[PDB]
Amino acid sequence: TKGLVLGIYSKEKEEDEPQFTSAGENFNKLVSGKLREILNISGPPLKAGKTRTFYGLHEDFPSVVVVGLGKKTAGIDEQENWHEGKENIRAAVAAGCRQIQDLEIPSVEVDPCGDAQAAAEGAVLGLYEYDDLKQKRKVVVSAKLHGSEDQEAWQRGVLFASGQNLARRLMETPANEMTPTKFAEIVEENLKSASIKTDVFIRPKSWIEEQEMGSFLSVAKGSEEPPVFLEIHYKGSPNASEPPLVFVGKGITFDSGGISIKAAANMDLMRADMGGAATICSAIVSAAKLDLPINIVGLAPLCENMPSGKANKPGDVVRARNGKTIQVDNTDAEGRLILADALCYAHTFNPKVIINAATLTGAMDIALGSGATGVFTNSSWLWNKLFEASIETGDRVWRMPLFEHYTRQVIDCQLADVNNIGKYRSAGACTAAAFLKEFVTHPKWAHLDIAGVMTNKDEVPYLRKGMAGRPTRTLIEFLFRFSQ
Amino acid sequence: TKGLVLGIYSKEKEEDEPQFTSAGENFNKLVSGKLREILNISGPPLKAGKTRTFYGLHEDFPSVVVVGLGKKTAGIDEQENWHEGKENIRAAVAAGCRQIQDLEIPSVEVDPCGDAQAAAEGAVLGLYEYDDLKQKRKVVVSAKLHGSEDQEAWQRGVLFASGQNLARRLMETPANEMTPTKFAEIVEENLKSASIKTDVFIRPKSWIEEQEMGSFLSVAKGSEEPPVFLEIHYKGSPNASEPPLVFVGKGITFDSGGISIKAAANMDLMRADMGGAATICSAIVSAAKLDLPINIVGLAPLCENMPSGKANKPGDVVRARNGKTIQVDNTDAEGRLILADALCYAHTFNPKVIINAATLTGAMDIALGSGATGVFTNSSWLWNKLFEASIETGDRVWRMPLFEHYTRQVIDCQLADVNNIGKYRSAGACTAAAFLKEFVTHPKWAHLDIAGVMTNKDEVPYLRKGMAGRPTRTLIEFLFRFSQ
Ligand SMILES: CC(C)C[C@H](N)C(=O)O
Ligand SMILES: CC(C)C[C@H](N)C(=O)O
Ligand SMILES: [Zn+2]
Ligand SMILES: [Zn+2]
Ligand SMILES: [Zn+2]
Ligand SMILES: [Zn+2]
Ligand SMILES: [Zn+2]
Ligand SMILES: [Zn+2]
Repeated sequence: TKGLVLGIYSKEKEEDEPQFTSAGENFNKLVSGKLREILNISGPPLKAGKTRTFYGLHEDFPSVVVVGLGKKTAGIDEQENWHEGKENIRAAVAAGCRQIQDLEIPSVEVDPCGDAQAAAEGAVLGLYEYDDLKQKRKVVVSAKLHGSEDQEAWQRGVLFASGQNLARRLMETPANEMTPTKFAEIVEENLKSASIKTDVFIRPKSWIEEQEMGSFLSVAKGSEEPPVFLEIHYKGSPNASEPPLVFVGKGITFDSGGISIKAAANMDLMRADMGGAATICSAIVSAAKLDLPINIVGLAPLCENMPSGKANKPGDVVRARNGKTIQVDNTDAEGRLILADALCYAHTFNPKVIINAATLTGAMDIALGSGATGVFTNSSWLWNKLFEASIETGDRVWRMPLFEHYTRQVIDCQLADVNNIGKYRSAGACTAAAFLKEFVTHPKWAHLDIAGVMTNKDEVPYLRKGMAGRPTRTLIEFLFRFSQ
Repeated sequence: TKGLVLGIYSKEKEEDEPQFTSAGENFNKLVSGKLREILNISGPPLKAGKTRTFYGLHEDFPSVVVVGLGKKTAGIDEQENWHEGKENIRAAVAAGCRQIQDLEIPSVEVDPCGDAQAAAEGAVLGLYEYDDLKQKRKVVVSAKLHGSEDQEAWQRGVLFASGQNLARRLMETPANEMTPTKFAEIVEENLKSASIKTDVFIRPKSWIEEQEMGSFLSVAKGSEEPPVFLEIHYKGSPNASEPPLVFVGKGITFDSGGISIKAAANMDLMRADMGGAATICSAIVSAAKLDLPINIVGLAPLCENMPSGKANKPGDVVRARNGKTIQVDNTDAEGRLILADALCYAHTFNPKVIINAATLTGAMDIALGSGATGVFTNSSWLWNKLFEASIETGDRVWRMPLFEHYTRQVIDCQLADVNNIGKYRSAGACTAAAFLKEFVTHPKWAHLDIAGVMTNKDEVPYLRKGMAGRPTRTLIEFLFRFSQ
């Protein structure tokens, strides 16, 4: 019928037994001490992230899963740059919820564990799974807050997690289904359901050609799938003339590499080469659901990178919207090409800040893996705001260098103004970022390379195996704090 | 006979002509305005790093090379994390000196350019070249300060640069000449010439075996070249009982990869796989020449990594000095093996701080290239001291993450306590650093991965093509500031 997830902390030295949360101690009382008695009989105490299931304790809750929360007073961890307490909660709740799902129970009530937003994030992120195309599926579990106190915190958590889950769905979906047009239509419907203060323009190829986006066009032409330039507006500020914050996302729905073709091994993961677009767009949908009082513009060039009789050829020279020429030495370095045009266009909105996200380089994954998103920025103020936000969400960011040293390696070019791959193979993520800087004149610009946090195997406990949707929540948190 | 290098700044808006330095304006006066007149006739003004040669202006200086210094008031660059003025000076002076050398002039007098230490660094770093083994060599140039004002600043610069040049020589020298024993003997003689307050112990294999350094021994055994553990003491503090700062360096004189053999292409560069040892040792020699009032200990395990009938075999399990077991899954991840033992030993000196340097991973080069040295540390205080020092020297450092997320990938091990390569190929430099942390219990430890700054092609203007010796000067500066 209905399941229940309860938390218990690790025992502190001067305590006689590990302490339950408020909901845990109360439940124990409701069942006349039966919960504590059975936990004692079952064996060793529960450590952070571990779970244990007890049956028949109450007629309304035939299955009760107790989860280990770790140390009660865990706050900000200086070594890890995150709030440890929140991370323990998200992981423990996800584990509890999955045990309830394995038991095939359709609904679960969750202990707020001293921080309802984090508990909600663990349940919602933890239970997610993309199974639309399978006949064999797990039971759909409805998770709700146990109790009626602090409902707003719980709901804030569901909102944040739902935002990241949308990014995951968009990324996980096979490319033949998640085409440039389909992605745009899904985002449009999600933003419009979130708020009536929105405008969406799924700009077609003719518009792209009118905007002189020759760099973006050179990439798209190799494929038979039509390209689109997604532009979204969220008018949340009281003053309509208030300059917007602009977000830009790389939307390659599928990257085969083009003529500079990729190796077969694990190339299926390239259906998520639109993760940049998925994360910034989901962040705008959430900000819109939250009705944040700020104006926001989202831009996402979308297309496929395929080999054919009309594809980009190594050595070809293309002209960006701003007139700069680019020598396309490697057709698989296509993200920086489409972003050159999107970033130029971003300046037309005379924005307050410009933030782009992209699953850009294999070098970023080699650099930091899934530990943190790499952030390249010309503004320490901006770096600090993103960093602070990440400490709260736990979806970490780490700063990478924007030095002229790297710019030199991309402007040293045989045929044009700038080369799309550096002279050397060293510092791939840094030279890619340097390339993007040639298309930015704004004082507050940040580039997020999310190639390393594209997927999850088991690094983040509360995310099942698959596309991660990172760092959506950090983006939402940043916008939230910015609006205040 | 004698050459002269003079600097000129870029013209500021309200100036009528670009301004010479004090020495430049004075020289012009000595030759009755002849220098300004010829510079005007020659054409365009000189920009940062550019040079122009003028002949017969003075009987004592038949060749005068004027160098562009860029903007006079260039101070700390917030984008680049360095003092721009100093960088302009080092590069301009190096260029001037090389033009004098191409002219085959044996001696040059150098303009202090408003910062004699930086001018000296440019001349000394700029003229260096390892040519001991060649019949064809360039003329040996003696560079001296032009004038007698601020001689201490000039000499400080020669000292710092000479320290980095020694590291370059040690790294550049072919491995058949730069063996573990030879390296130790060269370092010993350099430290002893620098100060009488020193003790050096070139510990032999029997000592290594007594110290139970099974991890370090497993690497060395594959080669016929005897291993040595270099231990150096600099007793500069007034109080002999004052706890020392300990430096540790990876000293692989040649890395073939062992049974997990490297590819042939550019493997010759592996003669510099002892760069970690070269930099920390040269830094201690310089600190000793400077008679810094601090106690310092330097530790450097040295050996070759070769394939043979007795070499490390993939899957073998070895025991570190501290008793932890290590599964050697890849024999080419040998630096972390030798460092495990050296870091354990470092704790026996009950140090104030522990700093190790190593040309450790190819992943670090992929991460940041030669832009900056990667620093992994459990102390933000320590990170800040190294960072501040680097701003002054221009030999930059950039912080990398020490997260438990990476530790998990090395302790997940089939046969032993820790695995010498991670479960995944992502974040190579971070997992290597995590591996090292398992052998450190100190509160102030910093790991410097210098694999990306091992060589110079043309990135650093004042260093000719070859082994760079980075980041020696940043290490010296750190020690200098620490002693004050
Ligand atoms: C590893 C990937 C993120 C590579 C990236 N798709 C590049 O455009 O090919
Ligand atoms: C690129 C190199 C620094 C690799 C390093 N010598 C490892 O032990 O093989
Ligand atoms: Zn997809
Ligand atoms: Zn690509
Ligand atoms: Zn791509
Ligand atoms: Zn050498
Ligand atoms: Zn190796
Ligand atoms: Zn090595």
